[PDB]
Amino acid sequence: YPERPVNMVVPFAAGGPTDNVARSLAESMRPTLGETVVVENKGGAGGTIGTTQVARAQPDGYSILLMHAGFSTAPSLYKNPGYEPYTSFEPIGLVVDVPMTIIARGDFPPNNIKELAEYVKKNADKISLANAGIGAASHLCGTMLVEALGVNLLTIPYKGTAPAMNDLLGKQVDLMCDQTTNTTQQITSGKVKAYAVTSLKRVPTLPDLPTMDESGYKGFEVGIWHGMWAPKGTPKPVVDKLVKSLQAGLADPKFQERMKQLGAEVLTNEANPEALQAKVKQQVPQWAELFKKAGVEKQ
Ligand SMILES: N[C@@H](CC(=O)O)C(=O)O
Repeated sequence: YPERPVNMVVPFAAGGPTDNVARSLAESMRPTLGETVVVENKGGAGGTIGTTQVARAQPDGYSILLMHAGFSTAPSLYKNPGYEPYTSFEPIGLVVDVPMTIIARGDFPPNNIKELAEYVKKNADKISLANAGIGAASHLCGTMLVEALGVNLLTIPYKGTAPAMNDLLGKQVDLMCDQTTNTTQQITSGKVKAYAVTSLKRVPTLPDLPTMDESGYKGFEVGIWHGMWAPKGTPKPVVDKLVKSLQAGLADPKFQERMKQLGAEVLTNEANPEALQAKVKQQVPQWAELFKKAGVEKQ
């Protein structure tokens, strides 16, 4: 192992934030894996369809999952998300931690986060919020945003924030929370309005955006960690090979440069099964409590 290419499933549309991470990582893992990694995009239901696909795939090491913190929210959002977060997989390791930006279409009237809150409260019924479906990173942040503002908004789900971004750029949807691996490009060129970040400290590549925390939203912190998993029952030597390849992929300079430019923190020393298992163990109950408090129930 591996004696043929390894398929890496990204549960979202090509060209978006997780796809960007996946394609860079696929390249960086190659020298150590000793085979090419082929990215497959499988969007739908906030990432649960793609996650489920890998959960049900042959445990031979030729199907692996690259998925983000939505892996941990979906079990509190769906009566049956299609997988069991603690047992459906053999965890390989953590990958990156990506902050989010609150953005709007380029001609959205407010120019800052204070004015945004005021505008959304006053004009709520005229405003659409985009996300990548229940279970997505943009869904989690969007939920937190409308809760913090005390509003209910028309909410439009997409198979990823790549198609959502298309509509935002096209002025077909108004407001979105999305990861810097997808938004940096559009923010720095001035193509979208940018209001705030969801990190505890400012994003150094986007230094003029205040955190939500410093903007008055105490504890409004969202970091979209990403993990890599194989299906339950994948042989230990195969998991071992995947761990070694992931570690080498994260330690690679080209990968790290691209991640740095996109505002992603590389979790270089946390690319091991135990770290990912611990992350999932902590995160599922954390988001469960958040949704419970927001009155957001399983469906
Ligand atoms: N990470 C997703 C977007 C999201 O979950 O909000 C994507 O790659 O499209």
